[PDB]
Parts: sequence; C-alpha cells; structure tokens
Amino acid sequence: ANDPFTIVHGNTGKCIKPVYGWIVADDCDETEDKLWKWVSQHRLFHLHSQKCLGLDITVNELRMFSCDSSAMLWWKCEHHSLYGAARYRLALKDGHGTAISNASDVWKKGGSEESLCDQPYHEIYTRDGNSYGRPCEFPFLIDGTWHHDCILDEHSGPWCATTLNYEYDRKWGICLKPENGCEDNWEKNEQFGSCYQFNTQTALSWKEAYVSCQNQGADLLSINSAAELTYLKEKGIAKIFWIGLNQLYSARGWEWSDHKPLNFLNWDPDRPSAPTIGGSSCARMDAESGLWQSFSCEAQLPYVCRKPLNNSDTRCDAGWLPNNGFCYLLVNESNSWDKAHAKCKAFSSDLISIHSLADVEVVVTKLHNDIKEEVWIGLKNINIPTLFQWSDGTEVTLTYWDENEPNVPYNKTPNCVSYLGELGQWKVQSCEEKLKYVCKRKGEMCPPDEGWKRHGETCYKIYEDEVPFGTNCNLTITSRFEQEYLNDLMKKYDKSLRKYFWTGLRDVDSCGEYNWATAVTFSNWNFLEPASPGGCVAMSTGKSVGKWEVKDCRSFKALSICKKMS
Amino acid sequence: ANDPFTIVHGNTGKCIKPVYGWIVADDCDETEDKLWKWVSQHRLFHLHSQKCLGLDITVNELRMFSCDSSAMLWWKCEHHSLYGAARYRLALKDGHGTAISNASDVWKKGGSEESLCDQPYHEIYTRDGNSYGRPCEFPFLIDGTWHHDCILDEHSGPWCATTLNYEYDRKWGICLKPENGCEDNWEKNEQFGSCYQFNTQTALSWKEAYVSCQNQGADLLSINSAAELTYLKEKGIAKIFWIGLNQLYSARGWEWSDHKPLNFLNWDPDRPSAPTIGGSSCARMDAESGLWQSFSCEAQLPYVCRKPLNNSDTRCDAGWLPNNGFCYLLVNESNSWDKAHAKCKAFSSDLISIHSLADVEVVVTKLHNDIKEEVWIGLKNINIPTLFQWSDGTEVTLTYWDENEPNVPYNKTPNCVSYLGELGQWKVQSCEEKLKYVCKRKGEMCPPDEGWKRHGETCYKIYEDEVPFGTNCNLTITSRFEQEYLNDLMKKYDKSLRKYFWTGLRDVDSCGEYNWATAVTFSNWNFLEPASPGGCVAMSTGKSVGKWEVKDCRSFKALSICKKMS
Repeated sequence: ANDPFTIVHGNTGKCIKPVYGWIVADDCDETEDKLWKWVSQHRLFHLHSQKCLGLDITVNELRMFSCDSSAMLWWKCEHHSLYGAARYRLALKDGHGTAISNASDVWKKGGSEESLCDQPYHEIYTRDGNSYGRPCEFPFLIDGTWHHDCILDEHSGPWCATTLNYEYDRKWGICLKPENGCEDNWEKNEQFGSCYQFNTQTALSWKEAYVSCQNQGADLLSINSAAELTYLKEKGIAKIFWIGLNQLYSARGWEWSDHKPLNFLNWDPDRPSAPTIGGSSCARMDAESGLWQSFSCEAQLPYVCRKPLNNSDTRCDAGWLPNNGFCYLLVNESNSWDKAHAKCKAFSSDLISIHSLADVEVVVTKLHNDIKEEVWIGLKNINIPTLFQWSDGTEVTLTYWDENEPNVPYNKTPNCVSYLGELGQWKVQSCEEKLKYVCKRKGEMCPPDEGWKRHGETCYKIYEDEVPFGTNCNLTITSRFEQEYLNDLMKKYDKSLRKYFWTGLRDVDSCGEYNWATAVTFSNWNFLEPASPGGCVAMSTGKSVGKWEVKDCRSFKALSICKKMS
Repeated sequence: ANDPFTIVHGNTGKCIKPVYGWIVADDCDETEDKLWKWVSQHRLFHLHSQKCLGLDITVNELRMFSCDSSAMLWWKCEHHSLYGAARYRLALKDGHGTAISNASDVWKKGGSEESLCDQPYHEIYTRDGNSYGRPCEFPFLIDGTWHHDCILDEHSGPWCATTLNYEYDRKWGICLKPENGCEDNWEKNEQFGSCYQFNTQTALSWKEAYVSCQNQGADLLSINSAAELTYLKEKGIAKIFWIGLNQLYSARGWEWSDHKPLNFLNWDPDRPSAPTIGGSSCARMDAESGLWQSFSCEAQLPYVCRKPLNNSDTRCDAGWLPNNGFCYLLVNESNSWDKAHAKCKAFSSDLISIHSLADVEVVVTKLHNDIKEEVWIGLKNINIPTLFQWSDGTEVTLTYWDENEPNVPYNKTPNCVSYLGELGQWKVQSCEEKLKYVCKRKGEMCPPDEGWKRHGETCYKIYEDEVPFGTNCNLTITSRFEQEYLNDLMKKYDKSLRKYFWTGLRDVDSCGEYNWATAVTFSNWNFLEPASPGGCVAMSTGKSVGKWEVKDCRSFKALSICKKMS
C-alpha cells in the first residue's frame, strides 16, 4: 500500500537493513537496499530482500523470514515505538537489530518525522478478470519473486493476485490505482464535467465500494439531475449497482457520500426512504427500472465511481428576528403551503430558504425555546422524478433530512417539506397540511486564510497534526447545534474513519467526573461510553459521527478543532 | 431476553427494588415487585416499575429513568460487581442504592450465585408480519405500557415490535420462541423424524439465522439424504434459503452446523466448493434448481431449520500396524483406487475407513512422518446426487474435509477421495490417479460416568463453570492433533462464541515468555497474538476456532478442559 520508506533510528540517525537476513544499521541513503514497505496482515516488507521482518519465539530471535512463514510477522506502532509479538519492541544494540521488552527506542520514517504506520494501509481493489473486484493481496509469490505491487505486462493493464496463494487458486484482477488523468479506467463526460467508472462484474459491500472510490481519489456515484438519471440506465454498466446514497455515515437522514445536496430523488416504492427491512441503510440503483432501492449495506454488488474534471448584524422591522443579511418572521396562523407561500408573497417576501446550519440554528433557537409542531419551508417538489427546489429560486446547497427522510411518496405530484424536532431537521409532507411557517426578507472578523471557517459568530479551525490531548487548545461543545456543525466539519474533512478529533472534555483525577479545561450542559456520549474514568474524550466520523468516545490521555493522539470569538 | 431475576446484595443478602423511583434494599420475598430483567443495549429493566435503572452524570445520581431517556442506562458486570458510566459501581449505603467508584460490593441473581451477566442476552427473531424476520426490540412502548416480552392478542400468535419506536414505524413480528411441541411454528415429518420450520418471508444473515434457531433449541437445516433434497425441492416455501453448510465456523473445509457428516452433496457448479467470490464461506439452497451455492455469509436470505422428534489393545500380523480392533497397512506402490481396492481385497481386507480423529492421528504419525503425497481412502461416490460411502459398508460418521473440499465436479460419475497435508485431511480426486494407499483388517476406567470422553488413550473433560485460570487445572496442548480434537470437543459443546476455554499457557512475570504450568513445541496463536505479555491464554469456538488469544489473568474467566490416563 503506497510509498515505500526507510526506518530511521531516533537515537543514532542510522537506517536499518538486512544483510544475510540479519538487521544492521547503515547510513540513511535512499538506495534500493533501505526501502521498507507495508504488506497485508501488518507485515513489514523489505523490498530488495523480498523478505518480511519477524520474531521467532518457538528465548527468541529477531530476523527476516520468508513472508509466508508461520513466525510472528506482525508489527504495530506504539507512540514512535514499534512492538510485535508479546509487545517485544524493535531496538538496536551496537548497530544490530534486536527485539526486547520495555525497550525505549525511537523509530521514524526517512525524510519526515511521522511514525512507520502513520499512513494507513490503503486497499487497492480490482476490476475485471476472475476475482470479481476483490482487493489486491500483497505480497504474492510468482515463481521465486514476491510481488508487493501491481505488475506491468502487455495482461490488459496492471494486475495483482487477489488471494494469499497464487501458486494455487490463480485468481487475479486489474489494479484500480488513483489517477490524475481520466482515461484507461475511467470514461469522460464533458456534458457533466465528471468522469465515471462502471465497475460492472465486481461484487463489493457499500463500505468496500466507498473505500474503493476513496482510494481512487473519487467518490461514490451521486445523481443530481434528471439528465443523469436517464443516463447510465442505457449502455452493460451492470444490472444493479451501488450509489452514494446512504443513511449510515450521516447524523440522521439520507445523504450523498460526497455530501452533494440530496434533492433529486427516485425512490423505488418497494424499498423506499423508510426501509422495508429494518436497518438496511444503504441505497442502490437498478439500471433497468431506474429506481433507487434501500438495501443492506453489507450486500456484495457492483458499483460506479465519479470524480470531477478539476478546472455583521442588520436591522429590520419590529417582531422580525435578524440573522446576517436576512430577517425571518414566524407565522403562527397555521395554513397550507399554498396559502402560506401566497400570504408571504403578500408580505413582499417568500417562504424561508435555508443554506447553512446557522440558518437552522437561528430558526430553532431565536423563534422558539413548539418543537413538536412542524413548520413550513420553501423547499418543494412538483416533478417526477423528484426534484426539490426552493420557493425563491435560490440554489439548493443544504438538505438537512431527518431519519428515513426524504420520504417522497409514489407518483404524488406535490411534495412540500417542513422542519420539526430539537434540531429543526426536515421531512417531506403532503402539501395540504396546515402548519406554522417562517418567511425571509432582506434587512440592513476572523484571521485570513488558511484553515479557518466561520460558523455564526465563531471562528473554527482544523489543526491537521495527529497530536496528543490538550495540545494546541481545548474545544468546548456548548450545544447540540454546535455539535452538529462540528459533525458537518469533520465529515467534510476526513474520509472516513482513521482520523479522530479532540474535544475538551477530560477527567483529571479518576473520580469519574469529566469537565472542560477552564458547565457540562450538553452531553453526546457514544454507545457504552465513558466506559472508564480518567480519560481524554475524542470523536470521529463514519457511523456514530461526532459521538464521544473515551481515549487514553497518555498514548492516544488525534487532530484538533478549535474556535475563537466565542 | 430470558428470565427475570432479583438482584441480591452480597454483603447483606437483601435484594434491591425501586420505590418512588429510588433504589432501596429489602427483604428478599421473591414477589413480582423486585423482579429485574435485561433489555437491549445492556439495560436493567424493572418489570413492575416498567423503568430502567440509570445514572445522571450532569454531579452524580443513581435512580430509575424512563427506558427511552438520554441518561446513562447501560450496565456491565465486572466479576460479580456491576459498573456503569465511567465504571461507577452499583453499591448500597445504609440500604439505599448509590453508584460509587472503587466500590467493593457484590451482586448476584436471586435464588442462585451466578453473576448478573452469566446468562447472555438471547435475541428473539420473528417470522411473518411486516418486519421480514428482524428480531424483537425490547422494550417497546404501547400506549403507556412498556412491553419487555412478546404479547398475545387476536395477532396470529405472540408478537413484538421490531424497532425502538412502535407508535411510529409500526413494525411488528410473530415471536419465534423455543418450543417443546412441534406445532404452531413447525411442520411435522414422520418420514424423517424431524420437524421443519420454513422461515420464508424472512431475510437474515447466516449467523443471525443460526442464532435464531440456536435460540429456538433447533439447528440450521442439514440435508443428509436424496429424499430430503427431493422433499425440500417440492413442498410454496422460499425459493432460496440458508442451510447449515458453512466453511466459516470450521477449522477448515465445509461442514454442517449440527456437525452431521457432510457426505451427501449437490454443489451448484456456478457457486461451488471453491467459492467464485473469494471469502464466500456460507452456502444456501435453491429449492427450485435444488443446487447448493456457496455465498456471502452476510447476505440477508430466508432460512429453514429442523429439530428431532426425540423418541483397547490388539495385535496383528507382521508389518501391519495396530489400532484397537483394527489394523492398518500402508502400500507404497502407487495405484488407481480400483486397483488398490482390488489388491486389498486380495489381502483379505479393504481400503481404510476412518471414524475418529484418533484414526487420522495414527494414519498420519504412525505410518509416516511424506505429507505432500496424497494417499487413497476408502470413501467413494458413484451417484450424481453425491453420496460418499465407505468401501467396507461402515457408516460415514467422520468427514474431515480440507479447505474448499469436498470439491465434487459436475456430472462426474466416479469421485474418489484421498488424504493430504500435515493433518491428513481429505480432498476429492479423480478416481484414475495413482496414489499410495492404506488398508484395514480386524485384529485381536475414566469413567464415562463423570463427563469424560476418551480420545485415543487419553480421557478429556469439560468443566462447565466459567472459572478463572488455573482454578480447576492447566491444560497442555502437545500436538496439532490434540488441538484438532480440542476443536471438535469445544465445537460439540458450545454454541457458538461467548464461551471461552482455558489453556495452560501463561506468562508469569512479564518477560514475554509463555509456558505451561507444571516445552512450547507447538503454537496455535490467533491473529495478532500474543497481543500483550504477562497474560493467561484462552481459546474459543466459531471463526478462529481453537486459536490462542491472550487474556487478563485477574479478571477474565473461561471454561476448563483437562486430560488424564495418557
């Protein structure tokens, strides 16, 4: 997976390499005798020796082995250290490699300071061939040579073995590596400005497909317009394939994996927004009927991939509450959407349009302290296939759907959404319902780039270095709306797991009391958390995005998010 | 779900109950007002209060909550103790319930001495209804009443809600509970002496199906004869359903979940013994075509399940090797199966039949030390509905298939198996091959009262109490054949995970050296094991059956296996 590296010793500055199978120190120069790689099952692979670093406990011995050996061949980094079987640490005595317990040695990659496993092992999934898209198995034996990477022939292109034994089995696939150009594996489309990849004879789970497109630099297929929906349904392009539409990795509701706005829809009524089989949270496209069906996120299906062709407060009238360049007025006289829209046209305005989470925050906290009551929103659909559009023509940037939303019914021509709940999230409604409504009309600093993004009257920033707790700063999460913005931010940053972020919640002492560094009004613990006292609290993305998990204050490191002007 | 219980305090002997929402000690009068239950997400549910025990951390408070509350409602047992959020332990001050750190209190179920988490939470899967077999979600709200178990209406039978919210969602299912009689959910069949249950409107993963019927007291369907195949092929049941044929929970090779002999086969050549999609380790039956297809163990498919209608030392001639009432002779003159069978009929004997793993051990270690050579076995098939049978009429009790075996080809009339490998495991062969062969002919205390099972010349025993390491005895695993027998024993005992067993391998001190309690010649570590030094080594069943994992010597408990008379 990805670049080879050299293993520099911290205390000496020498690079380790095997001679006759035994580890020795050497001058750190980038010749082919010092390059190390990561191969599957957490194995360290010396490229030139074609052998893998391992221990023999059957006291013990540290040397190179044939990479398919039964010896202990796995290695994990523990805070610059590198331990193996029974946490024996890789160390260097008199310039000779030896593994011993409690060793206080330091190792780091050559040319940087990051640990050996700082870069995660990236799977390289295949297409075509006989392997049905199963990922590359590194390394694999071909008549004497251990291959850690794809092979060039002309086999149609770069190819790899997909099982731990190529002498038997004989299963292989064409390597899908990240590209800059949009050919070989991709197909250009000037009409949409995005390259598509139709993995048709493959069979991957939705998470596996999303990882396959992540590692290719692309994203899972999102369909934003009717022109795209009518497309693909022609052409083999697979009979049924995955699409980025998922409920798994969002905080409630459905979304596109690339966080494009979810406003063009085409639910199969048999497998709709509210899934028939409970807990099936990942949708697929049927290239025959054209419909999108909710489905079990673990089913093995073909998949499509796409990537782009990269080229102050105000004042209003009395009663109207202000927010940035706009002002909102809530109407308690419950009315249909047509009557509310017309009545707000009479107020020389229109039904509210929402584009940021700040808009939701103000239209939940500045207007109320109802909550249970649904409130009308300008967003509406009139066409089949579904296309939600704002009443005031503004572009659809935000779609803040609740769980199992948007639940657009079959063939019903008018579909009119509203907001409910503590978070003000949206759900589709029959347009004749009589609800309250909110209407918008016009009214009347952080440091420069880079990395700062302003939410409301607070400036947020992502510190991108996997650093221990309390370094840089301590973020305080005051409300669930702040939590939601943090969720959107983390989601927009990292893909998908692998990267945690730091809260400011910490238990000094061990009494079991978690507090910020100077009132714990808001709490967002994950499943079975805290689970232990005296910890430092972190959060991540993916499923349970933003949920608080406890971490070791000593060893665990994560990224930082921090705010000013608060 | 399972039985309600009372929570007796260790130091006093009193069992706790809520009054006005606050926990107090009381005289254990086994009345319905002190009965506690387990509900999902590790929640403790008081039956009469219909509320769940919980903590408030926003300083510290222990009381009852509505089970849908956002408060900390989960509880985990730590060696008779019971901790919650941040490991605050349930305790009793002056007979009043309070959660405090480092509390040295003890709790036990009422009427016994087992801990609160000694009994595992059993899912109750459903059939019919609109939920497609998804399990019961306990508890569920119906107009004021929180229901922790299935309820009787006329609903056709017992029914439950399958989501966390039944007033919304409106998803329900028919309770599939363990039965004594063979009606209501089942269908009798005198021809086979086994009741069948065809879950057709369901969609479950292989593991969820196996657990569903495990919880039902039955086992996944195994087809042992052509009559059963022809029966299932006819029958208005599911077109495709799961069957117990799996390669996941075995040490290697395919087997039946009920450990029935795998000798009747019907592989679909499209999805055969050697899976098309690598990693597909769970097979299914097509009741239309009647073929068995290897498939992804995570696919949601219907499933069928069946339960029964319950109604040492010899000597031979020179050269021949002795084993109980039988004797084996290996022939090095490579020959076809027919030529070897005829030649051994000329020696007034027959091609070897194998019935125990001890037979495999002697025919691997007593006759040879090589290994790479395949050796003929008496087992053979002649039918197109595949049925392997011994040449000497002996009953096929053992089927010791290698990985991706039995690889029965399509329409091929003669199928003749052989043994290969270090473990002497079997694989199917074209019958014309010229191999060595082994032939058998006749020849010339523990007690079984106490749970002991004789393997070779050694008696083994499974102690049924989840006890800490070394309490009973320290088991030494000498050879891979002993490990294999242990796999058979554990598999026949426990279903499926959840129950660990104790080895004798242990690291006293923390140098990282694991040894038995009185030579580490044989080692069977699991993936990324040993993960830490100074541990006590246990093993389990399921996937990675018998593989050694390191565990805490203080807190971890497991079962015992121990041997005598060797």
